[PDB]
Amino acid sequence: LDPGLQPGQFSADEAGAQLFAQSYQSSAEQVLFQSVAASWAHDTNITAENARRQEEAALLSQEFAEAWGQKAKELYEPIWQQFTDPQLRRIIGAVRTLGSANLPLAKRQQYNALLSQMSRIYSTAKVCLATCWSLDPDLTNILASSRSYAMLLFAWEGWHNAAGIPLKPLYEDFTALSNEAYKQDGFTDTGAYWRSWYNSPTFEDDLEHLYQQLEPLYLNLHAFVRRALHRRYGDRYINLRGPIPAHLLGDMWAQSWENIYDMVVPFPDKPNLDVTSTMLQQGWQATHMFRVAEEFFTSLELSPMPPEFWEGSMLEKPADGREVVCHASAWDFYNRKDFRIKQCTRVTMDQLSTVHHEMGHIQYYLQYKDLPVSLRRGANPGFHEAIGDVLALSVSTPEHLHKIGLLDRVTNDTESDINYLLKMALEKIAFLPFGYLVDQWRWGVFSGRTPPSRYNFDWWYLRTKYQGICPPVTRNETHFDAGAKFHVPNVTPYIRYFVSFVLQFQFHEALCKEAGYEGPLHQCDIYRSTKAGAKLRKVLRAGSSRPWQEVLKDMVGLDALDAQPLLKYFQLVTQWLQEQNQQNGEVLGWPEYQWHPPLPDNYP
Ligand SMILES: *[C@@H]1O[C@H](CO[C@@H]2O[C@@H](C)[C@@H](O)[C@@H](O)[C@@H]2O)[C@@H](O[C@@H]2O[C@H](CO)[C@@H](O[C@@H]3O[C@H](CO)[C@@H](O)[C@H](O)[C@@H]3O)[C@H](O)[C@H]2NC(C)=O)[C@H](O)[C@H]1NC(C)=O
Ligand SMILES: C[C@H](N[C@H](C(=O)O)[C@@H]1CCCN1C(=O)[C@@H](N)Cc1ccccc1)C(=O)N1CCC[C@H]1C(=O)O
Ligand SMILES: *[C@@H]1O[C@H](CO)[C@@H](O)[C@H](O)[C@H]1NC(C)=O
Ligand SMILES: *[C@@H]1O[C@H](CO)[C@@H](O)[C@H](O)[C@H]1NC(C)=O
Ligand SMILES: [Cl-]
Ligand SMILES: [Zn+2]
Repeated sequence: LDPGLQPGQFSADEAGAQLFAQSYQSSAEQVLFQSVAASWAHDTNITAENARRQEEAALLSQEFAEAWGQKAKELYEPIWQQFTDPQLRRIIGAVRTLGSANLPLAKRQQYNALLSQMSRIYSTAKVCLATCWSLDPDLTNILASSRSYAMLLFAWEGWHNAAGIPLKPLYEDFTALSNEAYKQDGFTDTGAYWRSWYNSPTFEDDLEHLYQQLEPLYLNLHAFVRRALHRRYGDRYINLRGPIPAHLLGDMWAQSWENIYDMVVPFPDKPNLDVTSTMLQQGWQATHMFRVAEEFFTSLELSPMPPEFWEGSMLEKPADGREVVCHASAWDFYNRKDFRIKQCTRVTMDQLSTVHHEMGHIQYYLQYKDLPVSLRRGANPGFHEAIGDVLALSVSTPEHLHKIGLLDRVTNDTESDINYLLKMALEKIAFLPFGYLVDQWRWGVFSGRTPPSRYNFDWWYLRTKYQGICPPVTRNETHFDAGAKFHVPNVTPYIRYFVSFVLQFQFHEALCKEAGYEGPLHQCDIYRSTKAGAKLRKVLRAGSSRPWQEVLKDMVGLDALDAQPLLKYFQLVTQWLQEQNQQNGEVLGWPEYQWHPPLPDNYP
């Protein structure tokens, strides 16, 4: 570690801890920079040479984290927990937490190489027919707009096999090294470490109580969609009393169902709320999408994207054939100057949502950039995930789409509302089970409840239990279907997205009230509300400097996650779906839990 980056001396008491903490933050900033820069260079240009520089940068970060962590342990291990300053308890008590820096060098190298090879496998996997389809855009477009059972099967099976199978051995090794590292910081396993970010001793119980209030909405949406699929694919491929085949829902993970909107839309005579075809008709490109997102943020008197954002970002899949990580992501370089998005943007309405989602992360980074590095975080991870989604709730309203030239006719009647809420439920309610289940899987794996010999059996257990989907071809433990989802090989926690999906409705409700809006919550558009903007800005400017419970309470008036705002937003279509399911004699749920569809006669 460079001499300039190493800790000096400080006194073994609270006032010393203060000086410790201040010089700690001041050095970390340069180490963060080199690390994220090496990641950028690799993720926008996947090469063996870039992966090596990235691994070298991560080793440097670990050496830094070891030297400062050990120092914090030498001075303060027996005394930081009774420190009078709460913030210091934690700008600090993080530092006593070495993570992978607890591993000896050989294992640090092995860990860092695993992350890099897992990322590379996921991002370079292809499905071969021999010309080859990538996840983004090729397989994505197939899952989105093909209606051919056999083609969807080909893409689903191809992807799961290509990404998942080679990841499995690496993932097992990763898991063991991760646990070994976090266990030396006093956690029972890595998932306990991940859960501790919520600083909530009843987190798991609280989540389960949330899920119980939301599950009926999901069950009704599921039965109605299942019937709409049955009408198209027939009695052989759809069981009205069984799980839905996992490839027929418009998305590789069945996690968002908005792409099958045209098959379930109750009132097709009303304005078509999927504006993708109008975006194409009009010549929208990636850069327009980012500009339109940006202008929503400035209408609230939040910050525009800086020059360095426009110069540095990767907003389209490169055409020079270069290999890139296509999964959309938002980047803070920790130098208070460079922030970027890397997205292989496609011109679709759900991509416009993703753009807002990503830009929400940038906005948070811009607002908190002057805080100590350790406090440059969301109040909890779910907060970072909710910012852009909140704005996207206003964006997607018919009234707002009309304002931006994407919906000619505006209607305000109960059928239009059902079509709108149904579309929003396909995006938001369908996701809830998947949001909750992914980290349940990973928590069981890190705790050892799910050994490698049950990785796929426990995955599909949870997939069926919560989502009520089934794999469209037989799977076995050679398959590693969880590794076919980005966040698993990329080692990014998932529960934040479940938290986000609930909290965004609480924020939306608060910002709508602050904007002086007085009609149904699902019609609210906070566009141009500088009062809504100021309230959002107070949250963004806080970073992680105060407990999330108190940031939440200031913003929305309650200090907990609460399903009530989402229920209230959805209440008209909740009641309509229950009435429709009842009139159609649907069975809620999937009591034929063992059913799987047959293979097509000529498969593949
Ligand atoms: C779409 O339409 C709804 C419904 O509008 C109401 O019902 C229709 C059938 C017609 O009778 C309309 O003339 C009628 O307004 C609109 O929602 C309604 O907005 C008004 C004001 O914009 C709300 O009234 C407010 O109520 C608060 C107390 O809650 C009072 O402080 C105020 O005096 C204020 O007038 C009204 O409650 C609200 N109705 C519902 C269903 O909540 C909606 O605004 C309109 N939206 C769009 C996008 O055009
Ligand atoms: C497309 C969206 N992409 C992610 C994302 O932006 O979250 C990317 C990839 C994983 C995290 N991520 C980032 O960019 C992070 N830099 C965000 C962040 C993490 C910690 C602290 C601050 C900021 C996503 O996966 N999503 C979106 C909602 C559903 C979920 C999915 O597609 O599975
Ligand atoms: C990609 O990385 C290599 C080194 O791995 C570098 O020589 C090359 O210029 C990069 N290409 C682009 C277009 O960034
Ligand atoms: C798992 O499934 C594949 C494809 O159907 C098959 O090749 C394999 O032998 C199966 N069994 C095991 C133990 O992998
Ligand atoms: Cl998280
Ligand atoms: Zn995000």
